[PDB]
Amino acid sequence: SFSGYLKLTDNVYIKNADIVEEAKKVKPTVVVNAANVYLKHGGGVAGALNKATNNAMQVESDDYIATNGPLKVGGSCVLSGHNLAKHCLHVVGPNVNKGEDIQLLKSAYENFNQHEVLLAPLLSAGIFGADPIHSLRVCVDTVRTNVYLAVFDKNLYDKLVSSFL
Ligand SMILES: CC(C)NCc1ccc(N(C)C)cc1
Repeated sequence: SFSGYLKLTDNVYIKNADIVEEAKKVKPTVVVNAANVYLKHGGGVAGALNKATNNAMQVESDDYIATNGPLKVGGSCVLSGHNLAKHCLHVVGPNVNKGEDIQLLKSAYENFNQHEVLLAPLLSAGIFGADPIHSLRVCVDTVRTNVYLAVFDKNLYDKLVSSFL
């Protein structure tokens, strides 16, 4: 199962790891993607997860959008996990670089509560522009299920652990 994680709370764990490498190793039931409303997996975590699936995640996502239309900011959908996981939970955190409301970050993390255990990135962090320290705080105060957070950047991982209240 999950190894090498630091326990932050009763249900939140954290590790300095590449979420693609972590997914290929653990083969979790659920891997969370840092999705946008269009499921266009171009960059950041989404671009990396999609590249690992040889673009199969993008082909499946385009069919999902053609049928259902875009997701809401704060919303999610469950699609295949391809070669990375049983399922991928595509969760849309607000992208503050696109002017999306940061208050929707709690709604985005609420989607994790529908799954007993997840491998996930910090929502709205990285290219989504939010403060990752704030994202971790919203995560621990919102998610009640078991979440294993993979933080790619070592320097950010160290800052997140050393500043965790
Ligand atoms: C039971 C859990 C640890 N693994 C579920 C599971 C997830 C993904 C895959 N593959 C082959 C991508 C296989 C199995």
